[PDB]
Amino acid sequence: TKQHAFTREDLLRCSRGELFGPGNAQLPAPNMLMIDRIVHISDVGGKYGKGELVAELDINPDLWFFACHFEGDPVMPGCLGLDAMWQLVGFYLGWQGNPGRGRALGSGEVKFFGQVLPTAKKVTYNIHIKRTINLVLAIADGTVSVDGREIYSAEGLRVGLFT
Amino acid sequence: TKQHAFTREDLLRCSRGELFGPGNAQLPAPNMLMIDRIVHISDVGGKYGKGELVAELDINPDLWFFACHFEGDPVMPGCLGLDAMWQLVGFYLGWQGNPGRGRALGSGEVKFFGQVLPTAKKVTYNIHIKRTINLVLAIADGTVSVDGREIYSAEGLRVGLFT
Ligand SMILES: O=C(O)c1ccc(COc2ccc(F)c(Cl)c2)o1
Ligand SMILES: O=C(O)c1ccc(COc2ccc(F)c(Cl)c2)o1
Repeated sequence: TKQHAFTREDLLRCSRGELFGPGNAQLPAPNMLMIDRIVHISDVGGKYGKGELVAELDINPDLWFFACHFEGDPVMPGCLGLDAMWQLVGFYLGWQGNPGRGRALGSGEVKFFGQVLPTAKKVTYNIHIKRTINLVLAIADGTVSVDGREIYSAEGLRVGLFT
Repeated sequence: TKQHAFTREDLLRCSRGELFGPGNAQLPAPNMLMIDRIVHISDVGGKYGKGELVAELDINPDLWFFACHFEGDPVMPGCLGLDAMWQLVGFYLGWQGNPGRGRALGSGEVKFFGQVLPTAKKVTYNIHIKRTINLVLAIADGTVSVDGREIYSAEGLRVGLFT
């Protein structure tokens, strides 16, 4: 609840279990980590007054997923932008000090109506916490934007912690 | 419509653009390809009489995503099992002979209620085509199973081809 932004090094520390400590929420390490920094996190405000995350991923043409997805037609997998939103909701639950390992539990409607090309500069994630329930889980809405343009929406993202 | 099963080599050929030809549907190449084989594909039968895919991914402890997701807590990313279902619906649209590049457009409800651990042997995907629309797109329901046990469901998977 004290720290409201996180550098890449903080997120890498998180991925090693060294931010929330052993048995608690971990981000993936590269190459599954789909966030470079958390610009903002809070447990108040946002769309529902239950908190907000703003996070960023820098794009360059050499990110691994461009070469294989697809050959001659590079586009950041939609599933990985979706996963960034699950990664962030899991981070939020750990950041609130809850114990346990994070799992995505699913979502309501997901829409992909644009793409991240290797010519893009920056992807921004906006997460609005809707509800937490203490079987500890969070429900959230999320958007993915590239260089100012909204391209994905997700309603009812669900993440749980397992102890 | 003639070939009803596909080996890993066929899928790798598909990823290089060499199965449906240039500008048509491509699977991802490794390490984004989340299918080893298509056991069955048809444009008739399934839950809605509009066709079915059955596909498999062999699991071993050395698959790349176990090491980074998460460190000390290996589990196949749910987002990649979801992506296998988008990959298969895209394959179906190309297999029917439609032109254009594949994009996931989203889904209705996704649920993850189990996990793929590095001790699992085989993941099976079952896709039921619900509807196609000719702006060419397919709508489908999907399940992910590990060693006989259903663990994920997705309703209203959507994939489109872009010409
Ligand atoms: O991994 C994918 O399939 C993926 C990433 C992003 C998308 C969506 O692609 C597009 C791309 C352009 C469009 F206009 C629309 Cl309606 C969707 O699909
Ligand atoms: O990438 C993930 O977060 C991921 C993959 C699979 C899952 C779901 O994990 C579980 C694992 C055990 C359970 F009992 C439930 Cl209801 C969900 O989450």
